[PDB]
Amino acid sequence: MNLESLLHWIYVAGMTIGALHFWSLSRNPRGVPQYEYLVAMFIPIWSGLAYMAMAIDQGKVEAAGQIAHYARYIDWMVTTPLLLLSLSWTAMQFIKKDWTLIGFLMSTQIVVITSGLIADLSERDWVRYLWYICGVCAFLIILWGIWNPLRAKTRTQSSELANLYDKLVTYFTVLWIGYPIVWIIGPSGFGWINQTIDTFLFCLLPFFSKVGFSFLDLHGLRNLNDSRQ
Ligand SMILES: *C/C=C(C)/C=C/C=C(C)/C=C/C1=C(C)CCCC1(C)C
Repeated sequence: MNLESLLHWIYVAGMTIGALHFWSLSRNPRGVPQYEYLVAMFIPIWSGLAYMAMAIDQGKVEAAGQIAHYARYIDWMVTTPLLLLSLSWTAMQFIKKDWTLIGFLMSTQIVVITSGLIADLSERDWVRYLWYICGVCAFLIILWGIWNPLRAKTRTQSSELANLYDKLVTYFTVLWIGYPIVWIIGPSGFGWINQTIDTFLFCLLPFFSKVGFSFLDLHGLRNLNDSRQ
């Protein structure tokens, strides 16, 4: 384990091998249609190149005598918005519609994260704290909105996938607990954190989220067969 100024670099590295492994699995998914595998190329690849930029010093710019984390939000979009969607996509067996219920939900998280970018691209302070609460609020409403209904779509699809799924959304919910909690106290960290040390607490954290949830998504759908004896 290293502890120097090369996090953003080593980050894109691990992400490169990740999205690659999936390419080898394209031979056949078994449990997740093509559109899902594509989801990987979508986020796993995009996220990768993103970090590589943070290393070259091309992402954050000085705006209003301050430091804005623009590159941090955009990457957090395709990464975060498609992170939660990836969990559901991986579970999804087949498709033949759009559905209004789920359709509305997906639009909820989409708007929340959007607020994030603005939070950094704000114009005043009073609006910063105001917007910050705008996201967290709609967030807790989303998670509770997915387990609350529980339409027959899932209850009929496969009880097995419905069970393991519950444990999934739970683990992912913890990932947020990691960021939404450090965000509140201290400046985007634990407290009295600098600009460098700050990006560190994170680099270690989305790196631990993508890697973990990765093996979790696949493990959930199918880990091992232990029925016949
Ligand atoms: C792998 C990358 C991850 C897990 C990124 C996660 C980002 C978040 C959980 C952001 C959460 C936010 C709020 C809860 C309030 C609004 C501002 C955000 C978007 C930073």
